[PDB]
Amino acid sequence: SVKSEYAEAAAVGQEAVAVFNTMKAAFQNGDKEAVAQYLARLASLYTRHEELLNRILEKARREGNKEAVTLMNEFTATFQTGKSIFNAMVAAFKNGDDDSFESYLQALEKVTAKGETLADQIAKAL
Ligand SMILES: FC(F)(F)c1ccc(OC2CCNCC2)nc1
Repeated sequence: SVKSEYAEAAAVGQEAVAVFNTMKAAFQNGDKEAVAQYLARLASLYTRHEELLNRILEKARREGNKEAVTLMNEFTATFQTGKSIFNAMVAAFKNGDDDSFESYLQALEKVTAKGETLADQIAKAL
């Protein structure tokens, strides 16, 4: 069901969180080789998450579930903000700009934190 597909998507999201918090430790420790690998892993987790979220939204639309569609439109919009910040973080790492990397890191944590009450609302609406 769309609800079990949302539980898979949620698990993928939490994996990226787990990996994101590990990457943050490695960055603070200056282990740049680890950071590079974690950033590649996060790219693959987000790209997967985003595809799943689109399939949930499209299914909610086909089912006529107007409340779930509303919430998923808002949630996917916030997802694209996090993805843009993530991409900027990756660029800062390539460029050797630790000041920007720290800044983006904190921004992505706040964007992710804000979007959590909505994430729980979607689970209940599907
Ligand atoms: F890269 C993401 F996976 F999106 C990512 C980035 C940050 C993040 O932060 C967690 C950890 C504390 N801030 C809010 C939730 N959770 C996920």
